[PDB]
Amino acid sequence: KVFGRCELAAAMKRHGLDNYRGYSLGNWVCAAKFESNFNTQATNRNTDGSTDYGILQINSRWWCNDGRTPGSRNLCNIPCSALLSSDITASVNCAKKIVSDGNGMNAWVAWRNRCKGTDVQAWIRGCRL
Ligand SMILES: [Cl-]
Ligand SMILES: [Cl-]
Ligand SMILES: [Cl-]
Ligand SMILES: [Cl-]
Ligand code: NI
Ligand code: NI
Repeated sequence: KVFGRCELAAAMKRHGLDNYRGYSLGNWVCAAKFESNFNTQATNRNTDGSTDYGILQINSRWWCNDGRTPGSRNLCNIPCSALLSSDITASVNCAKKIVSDGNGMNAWVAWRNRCKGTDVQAWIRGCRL
């Protein structure tokens, strides 16, 4: 599913991401824009041989199982394909663990490089939330 901007903002808010670990909703929408372009089916191979999955490009090296990432963990206890679903529940649950791991949203390099410190509230402008 390709979410609209406000559509994703509403789903993330319903699933408890607004202000999760102190990160406002716009931070999460911004991350998803630059990770996946709001496309739940997005997959991208990483240079280390792991793959990123879904709306927030969650990495098979630590977080989900894809069966082809040696020496990798599955800390969200989920097949990586479950992070591609139209329903974002598994991605959100997993993202909550990631953002709690010590470095906050810096876990998403694209968030650090493209969202961090910017006017992230712009990402929820006009949304009826
Ligand atoms: Cl947009
Ligand atoms: Cl915001
Ligand atoms: Cl694996
Ligand atoms: Cl959803
Ligand atoms: Ni990535
Ligand atoms: Ni894995």
